[PDB]
Amino acid sequence: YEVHHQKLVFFAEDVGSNKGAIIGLMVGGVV
Amino acid sequence: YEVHHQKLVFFAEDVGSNKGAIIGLMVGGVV
Amino acid sequence: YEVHHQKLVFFAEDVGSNKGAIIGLMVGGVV
Amino acid sequence: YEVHHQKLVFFAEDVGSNKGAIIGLMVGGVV
Amino acid sequence: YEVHHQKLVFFAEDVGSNKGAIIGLMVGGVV
Amino acid sequence: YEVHHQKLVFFAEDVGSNKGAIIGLMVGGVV
Amino acid sequence: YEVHHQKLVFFAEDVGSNKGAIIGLMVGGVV
Amino acid sequence: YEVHHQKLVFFAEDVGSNKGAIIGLMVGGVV
Amino acid sequence: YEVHHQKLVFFAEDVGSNKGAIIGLMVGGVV
Amino acid sequence: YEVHHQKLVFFAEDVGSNKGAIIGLMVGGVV
Repeated sequence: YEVHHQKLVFFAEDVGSNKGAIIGLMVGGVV
Repeated sequence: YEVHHQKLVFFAEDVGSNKGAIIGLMVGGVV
Repeated sequence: YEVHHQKLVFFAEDVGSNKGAIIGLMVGGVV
Repeated sequence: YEVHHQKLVFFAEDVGSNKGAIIGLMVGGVV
Repeated sequence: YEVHHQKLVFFAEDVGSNKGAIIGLMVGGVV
Repeated sequence: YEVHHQKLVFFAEDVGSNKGAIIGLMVGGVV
Repeated sequence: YEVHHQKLVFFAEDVGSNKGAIIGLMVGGVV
Repeated sequence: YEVHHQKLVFFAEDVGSNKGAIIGLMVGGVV
Repeated sequence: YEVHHQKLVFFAEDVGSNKGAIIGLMVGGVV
Repeated sequence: YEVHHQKLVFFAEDVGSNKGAIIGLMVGGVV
């Protein structure tokens, strides 16, 4: 898994109640 | 998995209750 | 898992009650 | 797990009561 | 787990009562 | 407005984020 | 507004973040 | 506003962050 | 505003951070 | 505002940080 040179902007203003995953970036795995 | 040079903008203003996944970027895996 | 040169900005202004994961960046694993 | 050269900014202004994980960055593991 | 050259800024202004984990950075482990 | 002898049962198990009104009973008015 | 003899049961188990009104009973008014 | 003989049961088990009104009973007014 | 003979039971087990009103009973007014 | 003969039970077990009003009973006014 070669992952590089990633300019990332993430906005999540108002979240009532997250019942799961909020991932800005995932290179791998299990969710 | 060669992943590079990614300019990403993500907006999620109001989220009541997320019952799953909110992924800005996923190079691989299981969700 | 080769992960490098990542300029990341993450905003989560108001969160009532998170019942899961809020990950700015995950290189791997289980969530 | 080779993880380097990561310029990261994380904002979480108001959080009522977090019932899970708020991770700025995770190189691996279980959550 | 090779983790280096990480410039990290973390903000958590007001937190009512955290019932979990608030991690600025996790190189590994169990949470 | 004569309203009487009302046996009422109301269930609302999981509500993500209510953006309006959840009224078990309204005898009148404006909503 | 004559309102009487009202046996009422109200359940709201899990609410992420209410952005409005949750009224078990309203005899009148403005909401 | 004649309001009487009201046997009321109200349950609100888990509330992340209420951004409005949770009223068991309102005889009148403005909300 | 005639309000009488009100047997009321109110439960609010866990509340992360209330950003509004939690009223067991309101005979009138402004909220 | 005639308010009488009110048998009231109120439970609020765990409250992280209340940012508003928790009123068992309000006969009137401004909140």
